[PDB]
Amino acid sequence: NTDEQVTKALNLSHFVGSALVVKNDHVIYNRAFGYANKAKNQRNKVNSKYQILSIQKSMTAVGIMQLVQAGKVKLTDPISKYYPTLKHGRQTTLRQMLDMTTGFRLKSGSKEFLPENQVIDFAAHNVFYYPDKNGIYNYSSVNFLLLAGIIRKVTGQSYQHFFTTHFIDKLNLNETGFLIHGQGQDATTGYRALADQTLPNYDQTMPESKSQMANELGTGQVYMSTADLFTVESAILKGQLLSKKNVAILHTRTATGEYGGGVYNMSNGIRSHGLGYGYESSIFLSPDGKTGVVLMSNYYRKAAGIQATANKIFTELMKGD
Ligand SMILES: O=P(O)(O)OC[C@H](O)CO
Repeated sequence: NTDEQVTKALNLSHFVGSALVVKNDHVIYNRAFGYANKAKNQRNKVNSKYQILSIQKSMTAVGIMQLVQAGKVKLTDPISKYYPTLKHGRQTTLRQMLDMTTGFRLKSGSKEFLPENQVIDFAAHNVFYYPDKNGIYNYSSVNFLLLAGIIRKVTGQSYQHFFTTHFIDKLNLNETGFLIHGQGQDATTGYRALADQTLPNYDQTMPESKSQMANELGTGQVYMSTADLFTVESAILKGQLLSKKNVAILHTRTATGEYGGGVYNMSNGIRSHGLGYGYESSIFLSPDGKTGVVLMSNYYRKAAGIQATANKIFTELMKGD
Protein backbone atom coordinates (compact mmCIF):
# COMPACT_ATOMS: atom_id res chain seq x y z
CA ASN A 1 0.00 0.00 0.00
CA THR A 2 1.15 3.50 -0.90
CA ASP A 3 -0.18 5.09 2.28
CA GLU A 4 1.80 2.68 4.44
CA GLN A 5 5.05 3.06 2.51
CA VAL A 6 4.91 6.88 2.32
CA THR A 7 3.99 7.32 5.99
CA LYS A 8 6.85 5.05 7.03
CA ALA A 9 9.34 6.97 4.88
CA LEU A 10 8.11 10.35 6.16
CA ASN A 11 8.23 9.27 9.82
CA LEU A 12 11.67 7.68 9.49
CA SER A 13 12.96 10.90 7.85
CA HIS A 14 11.38 13.01 10.63
CA PHE A 15 9.32 15.00 8.16
CA VAL A 16 7.55 18.13 9.43
CA GLY A 17 5.08 19.70 7.04
CA SER A 18 2.47 18.56 4.51
CA ALA A 19 2.77 15.86 1.87
CA LEU A 20 0.64 15.32 -1.25
CA VAL A 21 0.93 12.49 -3.79
CA VAL A 22 -1.19 12.38 -6.97
CA LYS A 23 -1.38 9.52 -9.47
CA ASN A 24 -3.31 9.89 -12.74
CA ASP A 25 -5.18 12.94 -11.38
CA HIS A 26 -6.20 11.19 -8.14
CA VAL A 27 -4.93 12.11 -4.67
CA ILE A 28 -3.41 8.92 -3.20
CA TYR A 29 -1.67 10.56 -0.23
CA ASN A 30 -2.53 13.70 1.71
CA ARG A 31 -1.18 13.96 5.26
CA ALA A 32 0.47 16.46 7.58
CA PHE A 33 3.16 15.98 10.21
CA GLY A 34 4.43 18.00 13.16
CA TYR A 35 3.63 21.54 14.23
CA ALA A 36 2.77 24.67 12.28
CA ASN A 37 3.44 26.57 15.51
CA LYS A 38 4.58 24.59 18.51
CA ALA A 39 4.22 27.41 21.06
CA LYS A 40 0.53 27.77 20.10
CA ASN A 41 0.09 23.96 19.96
CA GLN A 42 -1.08 24.27 16.35
CA ARG A 43 -0.47 21.11 14.30
CA ASN A 44 0.32 21.23 10.61
CA LYS A 45 -2.72 20.35 8.50
CA VAL A 46 -3.18 19.21 4.95
CA ASN A 47 -4.35 22.74 4.06
CA SER A 48 -1.66 24.60 5.99
CA LYS A 49 0.24 27.30 4.11
CA TYR A 50 3.96 27.03 3.36
CA GLN A 51 6.51 29.11 1.50
CA ILE A 52 6.90 28.02 -2.12
CA LEU A 53 10.27 29.80 -2.28
CA SER A 54 12.06 29.38 -5.64
CA ILE A 55 9.19 27.31 -7.02
CA GLN A 56 7.59 30.72 -7.64
CA LYS A 57 10.09 31.22 -10.48
CA SER A 58 8.22 28.63 -12.55
CA MET A 59 5.18 30.93 -12.31
CA THR A 60 7.07 34.08 -13.19
CA ALA A 61 8.35 32.15 -16.22
CA VAL A 62 4.81 31.27 -17.30
CA GLY A 63 3.83 34.92 -16.95
CA ILE A 64 6.59 35.89 -19.38
CA MET A 65 5.50 33.13 -21.80
CA GLN A 66 1.87 34.34 -21.56
CA LEU A 67 3.12 37.71 -22.78
CA VAL A 68 4.94 35.92 -25.63
CA GLN A 69 1.72 34.13 -26.59
CA ALA A 70 -0.10 37.47 -26.52
CA GLY A 71 2.46 39.10 -28.83
CA LYS A 72 3.74 41.53 -26.23
CA VAL A 73 7.32 40.25 -25.79
CA LYS A 74 9.65 37.82 -27.58
CA LEU A 75 12.12 35.40 -26.01
CA THR A 76 14.83 36.80 -28.30
CA ASP A 77 14.33 40.29 -26.81
CA PRO A 78 17.48 41.72 -25.19
CA ILE A 79 17.26 42.80 -21.56
CA SER A 80 18.28 46.34 -22.59
CA LYS A 81 14.92 46.74 -24.38
CA TYR A 82 13.32 46.79 -20.91
CA TYR A 83 16.27 48.04 -18.80
CA PRO A 84 17.91 50.69 -21.00
CA THR A 85 20.25 51.94 -18.25
CA LEU A 86 22.21 48.67 -18.02
CA LYS A 87 25.86 49.18 -18.91
CA HIS A 88 26.87 45.52 -19.41
CA GLY A 89 25.23 42.30 -20.50
CA ARG A 90 22.79 44.38 -22.54
CA GLN A 91 22.44 41.60 -25.15
CA THR A 92 21.25 38.96 -22.65
CA THR A 93 17.95 37.59 -23.91
CA LEU A 94 14.73 36.87 -22.03
CA ARG A 95 15.36 33.23 -22.99
CA GLN A 96 18.63 33.21 -21.04
CA MET A 97 17.03 34.92 -18.03
CA LEU A 98 14.38 32.15 -17.97
CA ASP A 99 17.08 29.46 -18.18
CA MET A 100 19.55 30.80 -15.61
CA THR A 101 22.13 31.20 -18.35
CA THR A 102 23.01 34.85 -17.69
CA GLY A 103 25.91 36.63 -16.07
CA PHE A 104 23.72 38.84 -13.89
CA ARG A 105 23.92 38.66 -10.11
CA LEU A 106 22.62 40.65 -7.12
CA LYS A 107 23.36 39.11 -3.73
CA SER A 108 21.24 41.59 -1.73
CA GLY A 109 18.39 44.02 -2.21
CA SER A 110 17.76 47.16 -0.24
CA LYS A 111 17.67 47.06 3.56
CA GLU A 112 14.57 49.28 3.38
CA PHE A 113 11.03 47.96 2.85
CA LEU A 114 10.32 49.26 -0.67
CA PRO A 115 7.37 49.15 -3.08
CA GLU A 116 7.73 46.91 -6.14
CA ASN A 117 8.77 49.71 -8.51
CA GLN A 118 11.62 50.69 -6.20
CA VAL A 119 12.70 47.08 -5.67
CA ILE A 120 13.00 46.83 -9.46
CA ASP A 121 14.87 50.13 -9.64
CA PHE A 122 17.29 49.04 -6.92
CA ALA A 123 18.06 45.79 -8.71
CA ALA A 124 18.57 47.45 -12.09
CA HIS A 125 20.85 50.06 -10.51
CA ASN A 126 22.95 47.60 -8.50
CA VAL A 127 23.09 44.31 -10.41
CA PHE A 128 26.55 43.11 -11.50
CA TYR A 129 27.45 41.31 -14.75
CA TYR A 130 29.99 38.50 -15.05
CA PRO A 131 30.84 37.88 -18.73
CA ASP A 132 32.29 34.49 -17.89
CA LYS A 133 28.88 33.27 -16.72
CA ASN A 134 27.05 34.30 -19.90
CA GLY A 135 25.52 31.34 -21.69
CA ILE A 136 26.20 28.70 -19.02
CA TYR A 137 23.77 27.42 -16.39
CA ASN A 138 24.37 29.22 -13.06
CA TYR A 139 21.56 29.79 -10.58
CA SER A 140 20.92 33.50 -10.02
CA SER A 141 17.66 34.74 -8.55
CA VAL A 142 17.99 38.30 -9.93
CA ASN A 143 17.09 36.96 -13.39
CA PHE A 144 13.54 36.27 -12.17
CA LEU A 145 13.24 39.54 -10.25
CA LEU A 146 14.13 41.35 -13.48
CA LEU A 147 11.60 39.19 -15.36
CA ALA A 148 8.93 40.23 -12.83
CA GLY A 149 9.88 43.81 -13.64
CA ILE A 150 9.35 43.13 -17.33
CA ILE A 151 5.86 41.82 -16.55
CA ARG A 152 5.17 45.09 -14.69
CA LYS A 153 6.56 47.27 -17.51
CA VAL A 154 4.74 45.53 -20.35
CA THR A 155 1.34 45.17 -18.66
CA GLY A 156 1.10 48.29 -16.54
CA GLN A 157 0.10 46.12 -13.57
CA SER A 158 1.99 45.29 -10.42
CA TYR A 159 3.48 41.83 -10.34
CA GLN A 160 1.26 41.11 -7.34
CA HIS A 161 -1.82 42.08 -9.37
CA PHE A 162 -0.71 40.06 -12.41
CA PHE A 163 0.04 37.01 -10.22
CA THR A 164 -3.35 37.31 -8.53
CA THR A 165 -5.38 37.52 -11.73
CA HIS A 166 -3.30 35.00 -13.70
CA PHE A 167 -2.88 32.32 -10.99
CA ILE A 168 -4.94 32.91 -7.82
CA ASP A 169 -8.21 34.06 -9.41
CA LYS A 170 -7.88 31.98 -12.56
CA LEU A 171 -7.41 28.69 -10.70
CA ASN A 172 -9.54 29.55 -7.65
CA LEU A 173 -6.64 29.16 -5.22
CA ASN A 174 -7.94 29.66 -1.69
CA GLU A 175 -4.72 29.02 0.27
CA THR A 176 -2.39 31.23 -1.77
CA GLY A 177 -1.10 34.75 -1.32
CA PHE A 178 1.82 37.00 -0.52
CA LEU A 179 3.70 36.57 2.77
CA ILE A 180 3.93 40.37 3.16
CA HIS A 181 0.16 40.54 3.84
CA GLY A 182 0.14 37.68 6.32
CA GLN A 183 -0.75 34.07 5.76
CA GLY A 184 -3.98 34.30 7.71
CA GLN A 185 -5.74 31.13 8.81
CA ASP A 186 -3.80 27.84 8.88
CA ALA A 187 -0.49 29.67 8.83
CA THR A 188 2.89 28.11 9.55
CA THR A 189 5.99 29.37 11.34
CA GLY A 190 9.44 28.63 9.95
CA TYR A 191 11.86 27.01 12.39
CA ARG A 192 15.66 27.31 12.50
CA ALA A 193 17.61 24.06 12.65
CA LEU A 194 21.22 23.32 13.47
CA ALA A 195 23.44 21.92 10.73
CA ASP A 196 23.39 18.42 12.18
CA GLN A 197 19.89 18.37 13.65
CA THR A 198 17.50 15.63 12.55
CA LEU A 199 14.90 15.64 15.31
CA PRO A 200 12.53 18.63 15.54
CA ASN A 201 12.54 20.50 18.85
CA TYR A 202 11.04 23.83 17.77
CA ASP A 203 13.51 25.69 19.96
CA GLN A 204 14.12 28.61 17.58
CA THR A 205 12.03 30.32 14.92
CA MET A 206 13.47 31.82 11.72
CA PRO A 207 12.83 35.54 11.20
CA GLU A 208 11.94 37.23 7.92
CA SER A 209 11.53 41.00 7.55
CA LYS A 210 9.21 42.98 5.30
CA SER A 211 12.31 44.13 3.41
CA GLN A 212 13.27 40.50 2.75
CA MET A 213 9.74 39.67 1.58
CA ALA A 214 9.55 42.69 -0.75
CA ASN A 215 12.96 41.85 -2.19
CA GLU A 216 11.69 38.34 -3.19
CA LEU A 217 9.65 39.92 -5.99
CA GLY A 218 9.12 37.25 -8.64
CA THR A 219 11.34 34.76 -6.80
CA GLY A 220 10.03 33.59 -3.42
CA GLN A 221 7.40 35.83 -1.84
CA VAL A 222 4.31 33.53 -2.03
CA TYR A 223 2.68 31.03 0.30
CA MET A 224 0.59 28.08 -0.83
CA SER A 225 -0.93 24.89 0.45
CA THR A 226 0.30 21.64 -1.13
CA ALA A 227 -2.97 21.43 -3.09
CA ASP A 228 -2.63 24.92 -4.53
CA LEU A 229 0.99 24.32 -5.58
CA PHE A 230 0.02 21.08 -7.30
CA THR A 231 -2.93 22.83 -8.98
CA VAL A 232 -0.74 25.58 -10.44
CA GLU A 233 2.02 23.34 -11.74
CA SER A 234 -0.41 20.78 -13.18
CA ALA A 235 -2.53 23.49 -14.79
CA ILE A 236 0.57 24.79 -16.56
CA LEU A 237 1.43 21.35 -17.99
CA LYS A 238 -2.21 20.69 -18.98
CA GLY A 239 -2.42 23.81 -21.15
CA GLN A 240 -4.82 25.71 -18.92
CA LEU A 241 -2.78 28.91 -18.77
CA LEU A 242 -0.66 28.81 -21.92
CA SER A 243 -0.79 26.61 -25.01
CA LYS A 244 0.92 23.23 -24.72
CA LYS A 245 3.15 24.28 -27.63
CA ASN A 246 4.29 27.34 -25.66
CA VAL A 247 4.71 25.32 -22.45
CA ALA A 248 7.03 23.00 -24.38
CA ILE A 249 8.98 25.95 -25.78
CA LEU A 250 9.28 27.44 -22.31
CA HIS A 251 10.19 24.15 -20.61
CA THR A 252 13.21 23.44 -22.82
CA ARG A 253 16.54 22.56 -21.25
CA THR A 254 19.86 24.02 -22.36
CA ALA A 255 23.13 22.47 -23.35
CA THR A 256 24.62 23.04 -19.92
CA GLY A 257 21.63 22.43 -17.63
CA GLU A 258 18.31 20.70 -17.16
CA TYR A 259 16.92 24.07 -16.12
CA GLY A 260 14.80 25.83 -18.68
CA GLY A 261 11.85 28.10 -18.36
CA GLY A 262 11.85 28.14 -14.58
CA VAL A 263 11.92 24.38 -13.85
CA TYR A 264 14.41 21.56 -14.14
CA ASN A 265 13.45 19.42 -17.14
CA MET A 266 13.95 15.62 -16.98
CA SER A 267 13.07 12.65 -19.19
CA ASN A 268 10.17 11.80 -16.86
CA GLY A 269 8.86 15.19 -15.82
CA ILE A 270 9.85 18.41 -14.15
CA ARG A 271 11.23 19.28 -10.73
CA SER A 272 11.52 22.46 -8.71
CA HIS A 273 13.01 23.08 -5.26
CA GLY A 274 12.98 25.90 -2.75
CA LEU A 275 14.96 26.59 0.40
CA GLY A 276 14.79 29.60 2.69
CA TYR A 277 13.52 31.28 5.86
CA GLY A 278 13.27 27.91 7.66
CA TYR A 279 11.24 26.33 4.84
CA GLU A 280 11.87 23.73 2.16
CA SER A 281 9.61 23.07 -0.82
CA SER A 282 9.76 20.28 -3.40
CA ILE A 283 7.69 19.28 -6.41
CA PHE A 284 8.18 16.49 -8.95
CA LEU A 285 5.54 16.28 -11.71
CA SER A 286 5.02 14.03 -14.75
CA PRO A 287 5.08 15.61 -18.24
CA ASP A 288 1.27 15.46 -18.50
CA GLY A 289 0.75 17.09 -15.10
CA LYS A 290 -1.31 14.17 -13.78
CA THR A 291 1.17 12.37 -11.47
CA GLY A 292 3.48 13.93 -8.96
CA VAL A 293 4.60 14.65 -5.43
CA VAL A 294 4.56 17.88 -3.40
CA LEU A 295 6.34 18.07 -0.04
CA MET A 296 6.45 21.34 1.89
CA SER A 297 8.14 21.82 5.26
CA ASN A 298 8.31 24.65 7.78
CA TYR A 299 11.30 22.98 9.48
CA TYR A 300 14.14 22.63 6.97
CA ARG A 301 16.99 20.38 8.16
CA LYS A 302 20.00 19.84 5.90
CA ALA A 303 20.47 16.48 7.59
CA ALA A 304 16.87 15.51 6.82
CA GLY A 305 16.16 17.16 3.48
CA ILE A 306 12.78 16.52 1.89
CA GLN A 307 13.76 16.66 -1.81
CA ALA A 308 15.51 13.27 -1.64
CA THR A 309 12.36 11.70 -0.20
CA ALA A 310 10.15 13.28 -2.84
CA ASN A 311 12.54 12.08 -5.57
CA LYS A 312 12.29 8.50 -4.35
CA ILE A 313 8.48 8.65 -4.16
CA PHE A 314 8.25 10.18 -7.65
CA THR A 315 10.54 7.58 -9.22
CA GLU A 316 8.46 4.74 -7.77
CA LEU A 317 5.19 6.46 -8.68
CA MET A 318 6.30 6.78 -12.30
CA LYS A 319 7.22 3.09 -12.49
CA GLY A 320 4.04 1.83 -10.85
CA ASP A 321 5.07 1.05 -7.25
O1 LIG B 1 16.44 26.76 -6.58
P1 LIG B 1 17.40 25.67 -6.16
O2 LIG B 1 17.30 24.58 -7.20
O3 LIG B 1 18.80 26.24 -6.10
O4 LIG B 1 17.07 25.14 -4.68
C1 LIG B 1 17.18 26.06 -3.61
C2 LIG B 1 16.45 27.35 -4.01
O5 LIG B 1 17.27 28.13 -4.84
C3 LIG B 1 16.09 28.22 -2.81
O6 LIG B 1 14.74 28.66 -2.82
